[PDB]
Amino acid sequence: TLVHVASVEKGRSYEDFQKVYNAIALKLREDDEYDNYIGYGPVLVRLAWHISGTWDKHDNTGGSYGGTYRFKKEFNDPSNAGLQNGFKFLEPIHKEFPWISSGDLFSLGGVTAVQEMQGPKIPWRCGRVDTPEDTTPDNGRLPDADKDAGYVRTFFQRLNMNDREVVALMGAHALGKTHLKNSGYEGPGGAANNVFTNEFYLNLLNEDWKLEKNDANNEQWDSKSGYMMLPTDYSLIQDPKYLSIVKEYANDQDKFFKDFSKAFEKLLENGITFPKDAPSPFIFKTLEEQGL
Ligand code: HEM
Ligand SMILES: OCc1ccncc1
Repeated sequence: TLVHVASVEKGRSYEDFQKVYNAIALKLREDDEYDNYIGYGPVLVRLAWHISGTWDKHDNTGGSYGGTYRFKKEFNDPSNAGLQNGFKFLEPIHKEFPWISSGDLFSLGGVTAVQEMQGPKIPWRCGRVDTPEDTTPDNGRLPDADKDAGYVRTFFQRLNMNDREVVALMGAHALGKTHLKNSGYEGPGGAANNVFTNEFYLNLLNEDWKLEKNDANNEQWDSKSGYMMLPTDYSLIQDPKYLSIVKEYANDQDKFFKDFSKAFEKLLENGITFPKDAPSPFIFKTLEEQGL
């Protein structure tokens, strides 16, 4: 039973990681034309989730710790199609700060993106350590989109996530868009797709959804407003337990933000043992808070 102990990059402290945050945030501000003016925020969130979502609680394989997305087996996972854009965005940041581990950089990209998109503060811990190519998880550990609530619940239990955590994490589907060439799905989840809000839940409950087969022959739920939901998204209003939580978050964005922050930190930390004397989690200032 593999143990991965967090080990702080030698000699580095909060201020050093705040500089990496700031470089990511400045580049997010600059590269505003990407994906028809969405910017890189959403793809960075998806990247941080996909490098973490390979985790298996039963044997501690996968997860964010080892930075294994840098190896071709994982980079070329069909489930990761499109994430190469996020990797390429982070390359100049890694060149400026070569001392940071790959797992720390990929996870920090997601935290930075959420915060810079006016989302909640997400506490973040350093100390992921790059592991060798033979520790890369096989493809097939990330979730299918064509499934129902039972599939979603079973899937997320492999990551030690419960119903509230699942529903909170899925709120990230307000961000960005699906792209037919990446995943065989097409369209945004709502209007505000580069500002972090509770729109996903509001749209699930309030839109007029029609089940359609898209140009890749996959089923998705499409609204009159030009929004879409995957079958796994729509399952959150089919399952009674999930539906109750969707209503809670549609009614209270502050609660969503609190629950998302916890769930996303947990996701990004799964598999990692933090020594009892490790630094406390860092809460990075936004560029705005620093006057930058
Ligand atoms: C059942 C679980 C999930 C399924 C089946 C799923 C599936 C998908 C699919 C098919 C796409 C479109 C990819 C593309 O065409 O570019 C997507 C996008 C996205 N996913 Fe999820 N997802 C899941 C959970 C999550 C979680 C837990 C998060 C983060 C907390 C997340 C964040 C995102 C973001 C931000 C996008 C937009 C990316 C972009 O605009 O480039 N997803 N997801
Ligand atoms: O990226 C927007 C989106 C919308 C619905 N499901 C997944 C992703």
